[PDB]
Amino acid sequence: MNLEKLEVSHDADSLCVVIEISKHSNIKYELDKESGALMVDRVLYGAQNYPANYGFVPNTLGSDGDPVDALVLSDVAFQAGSVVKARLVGVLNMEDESGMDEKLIALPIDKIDPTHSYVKDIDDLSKHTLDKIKHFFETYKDLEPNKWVKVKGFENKESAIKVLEKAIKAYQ
Amino acid sequence: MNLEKLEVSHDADSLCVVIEISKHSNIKYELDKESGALMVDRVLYGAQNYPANYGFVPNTLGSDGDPVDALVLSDVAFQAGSVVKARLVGVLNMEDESGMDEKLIALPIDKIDPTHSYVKDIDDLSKHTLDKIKHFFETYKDLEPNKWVKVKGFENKESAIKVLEKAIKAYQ
Amino acid sequence: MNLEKLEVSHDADSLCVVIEISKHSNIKYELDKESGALMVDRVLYGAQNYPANYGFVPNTLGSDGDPVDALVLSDVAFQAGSVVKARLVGVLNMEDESGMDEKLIALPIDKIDPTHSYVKDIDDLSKHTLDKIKHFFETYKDLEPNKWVKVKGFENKESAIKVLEKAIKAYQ
Amino acid sequence: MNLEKLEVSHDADSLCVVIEISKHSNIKYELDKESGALMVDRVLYGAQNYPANYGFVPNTLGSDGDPVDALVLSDVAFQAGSVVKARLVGVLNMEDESGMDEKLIALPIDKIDPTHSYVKDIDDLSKHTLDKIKHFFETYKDLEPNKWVKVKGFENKESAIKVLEKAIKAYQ
Amino acid sequence: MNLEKLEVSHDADSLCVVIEISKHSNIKYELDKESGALMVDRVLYGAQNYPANYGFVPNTLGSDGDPVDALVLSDVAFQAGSVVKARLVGVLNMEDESGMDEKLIALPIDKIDPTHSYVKDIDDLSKHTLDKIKHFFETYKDLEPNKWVKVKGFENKESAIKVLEKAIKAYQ
Amino acid sequence: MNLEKLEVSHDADSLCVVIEISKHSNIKYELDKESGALMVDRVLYGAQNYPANYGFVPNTLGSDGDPVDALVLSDVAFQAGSVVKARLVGVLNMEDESGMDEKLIALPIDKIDPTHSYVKDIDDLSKHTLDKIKHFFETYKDLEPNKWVKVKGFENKESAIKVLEKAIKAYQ
Repeated sequence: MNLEKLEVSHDADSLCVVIEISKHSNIKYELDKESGALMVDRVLYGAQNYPANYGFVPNTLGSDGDPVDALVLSDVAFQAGSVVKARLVGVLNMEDESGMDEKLIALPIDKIDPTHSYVKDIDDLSKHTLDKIKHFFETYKDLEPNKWVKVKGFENKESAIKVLEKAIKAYQ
Repeated sequence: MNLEKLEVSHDADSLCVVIEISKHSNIKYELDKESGALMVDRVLYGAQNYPANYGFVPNTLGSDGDPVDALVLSDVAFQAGSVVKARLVGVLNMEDESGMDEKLIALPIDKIDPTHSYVKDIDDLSKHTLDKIKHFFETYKDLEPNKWVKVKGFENKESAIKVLEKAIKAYQ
Repeated sequence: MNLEKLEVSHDADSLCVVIEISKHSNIKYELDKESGALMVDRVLYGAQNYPANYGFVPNTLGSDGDPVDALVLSDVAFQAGSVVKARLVGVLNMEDESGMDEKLIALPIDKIDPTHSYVKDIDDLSKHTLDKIKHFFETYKDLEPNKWVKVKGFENKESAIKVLEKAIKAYQ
Repeated sequence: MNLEKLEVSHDADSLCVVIEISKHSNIKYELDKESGALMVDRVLYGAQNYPANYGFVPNTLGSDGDPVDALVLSDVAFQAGSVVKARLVGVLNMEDESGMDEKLIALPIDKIDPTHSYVKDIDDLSKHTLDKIKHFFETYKDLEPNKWVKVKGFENKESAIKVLEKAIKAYQ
Repeated sequence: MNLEKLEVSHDADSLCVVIEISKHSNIKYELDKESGALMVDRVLYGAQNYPANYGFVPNTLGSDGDPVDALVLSDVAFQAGSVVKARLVGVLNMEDESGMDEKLIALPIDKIDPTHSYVKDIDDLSKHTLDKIKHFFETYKDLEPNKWVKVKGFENKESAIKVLEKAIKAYQ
Repeated sequence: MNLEKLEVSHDADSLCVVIEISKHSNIKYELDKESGALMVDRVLYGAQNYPANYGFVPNTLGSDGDPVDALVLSDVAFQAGSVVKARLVGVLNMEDESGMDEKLIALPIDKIDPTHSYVKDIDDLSKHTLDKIKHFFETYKDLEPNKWVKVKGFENKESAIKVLEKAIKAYQ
């Protein structure tokens, strides 16, 4: 694709998110800005698999040299490489070997899939949900040499929203 | 099915193993001796999935009130409920909330699938392989309340063989 | 002594390690660069004692503001303050209240003590050996207020080697 | 020796205690009633060592099928096998894998060693003292398969005294 | 009073329960069968207080030499000494220094107080409720010398019902 | 109220203490500096209640970002929000999830209530008294998720005094 010519939406409730990892995939792909090609970045060393679609937000820069990463919780898996509009429902803050790499939590626009419209904010997520996600991120790199992750916890939409604009200006 | 009328093989290189979990399945089934029906025992609380087919050996009793559990490493997934002939290549010893529940390591008879005939003993497994399996077992129950697991390590076929007979007499 | 005028060896199989804690000692000494004097850093609050000689590598800087710490497994205890040539056989990765402080695993040069020449790499260590050390590190600070330790696990020589050079350049 | 022909003292302030583990020893010996020979019972799996002399009281039966165990806090280590007169200053209650195995807390008769005469009752023990002992018991068997310990806490002399007579009648 | 001339009801849903401790009281009274007078049995050594009315069931004998103890969860406190008709909703099983002393869980007859009619069985109790009660019993005697309590957990009405008849026949 | 215009006394034997929790109350209130209003901070999850009036010392800063907390043992309960002059008789040191939060032990000026004038220092408190308070603090948060407390023990007036000035300069 061509991120350059892609209408980007930065509305908390209409967020343009490029997917890189489809839910349940243990293969971590990674789009390369120039080619626009998916780069197989790494296979999960352990017997695990992403708890939800994972991607990143176009035209944003956060404390990690890369745009702010994001999750789009849903019952389906969006083909790695596809694009989807989501809404910020919260965010999972954590630090790892590089430093602070927060992870915005989100769902697709109801227009796309109203299955979980009711989840208006982070507290609207089952406990189990939050646990599996947290535990995942704090264990999906145990077997990776020279690589760790310390998961702080989740936060509400407002916080996320903040994290958002924060990285947005940090972009240009 | 009817475990009662099933020819059981206890030859280390011809071991009759009833499967209960097909590779990659995050659903832990569990056959009930009387009904002969698969009982959904539990779904992985975490974003994980078995690293290889898991089942148990017929007519054997080990330190856990259940027949000795077993893994049948293979590139394919055997339909939960099916039966397969394997051969002991080792065993992963560990203890959990209940106590000592060793897990035999095995592959299907070459006649069935010669893909990995060359793996004559535990040392013939890729490091990664052993790591993924070990790590799995020592984290697949983190989120389960009142439930832990301490994985000791692996052992050679000989050790396994022992564990086997040990539980075999312990049966009748 | 005078670390400044000490021939340092950074060959994985000829590593110059300054000892600070002799095996079995519950007294954690700590050399001070300027004075070159052993500083009693702290006495084990618990009823324990180091599983092997503990020291550090001269002229190296790791993620802890201090040179990469190291262990020199042997049957004898080297006088705290002495220097010894070891060889990297692995490394124990872990994180604590400060962050990531890996611990190189090593033995003295066979020329010095050929007792355990055969241990060419981490896997050549008795399970028990690895357990006592791991457990030790993950419990030797329970009683210490505002201080914790999360032991990840061990790794092979190669990994260690890497960890080494990594901190070596990080030095100058 | 011959426990049978040994004048036993059951006075709280003149208690006959047979030692089986000298302070700092990581070797847990265990006298056999008939032979009267020290039986090496087990070596500490971890990098620890007893915080004080450990023994048991002759001709007493507690809830563990064995005479009530006891500690004899002192600055020295009494040769495993030796006998010593102590006085009850308290007791450390706890339960483990078998059940309830309380541990009397005591010191030798001042006549023998007046170093700590002032410690008339449990409260007279430094905090650190009590912590190290408690911690010890609740971690000296972590690495032991199928074996745990839950340490409740300590109690005053009166309590201990009770525990004593209780197991004393429970003897004959 | 005169337990002897008191119409006793042993219907699971019309259980005659003599109160000895009113909810929130830290004073444990204890009726004496002959005098029919409340015996102050003991004051809570700790800064606690009963989570609900406590008493016992007339003309019943359980494994403790005393009638089966019982709780009558309600928003009010019944004057120690008074009698009340409850209904078994479950039971909290536990063991202590003496042995097995189960504690029936119950509420008063709706006719008396319909506030919690809807709680038809143990599961109908708020988590918090069950926690505070469990925790209470497993900590209300920490400071009591030579006295402990191991709380197993709760069970459904059916279980309780059983425990009931069990101790009822065990009476005469 | 208005802490700002309140004559504060920092004399060990004339200590100005703002009460926030009246003895026996299970409701932990918490004055807010600006509003001067009692903030209901939290209700005891367990079946407990404070062993004595709890409050804090005005214009003081300790290692917890809050003024140094304090207890005013007395037979009566002072209306949460009221102010009272006490005298340091000791202090209970302890650490929790946050860190070191010592708790000054004190009584009201004899002029106010001479009932316990005789208690000149920590040793003058009944054992029971000290046990119930210690045990309380080390169990009043068991049921609280992500929250623990490690009670070291008590100390004499002198110690307390120290702790006082310490936090006093730490204020301005």
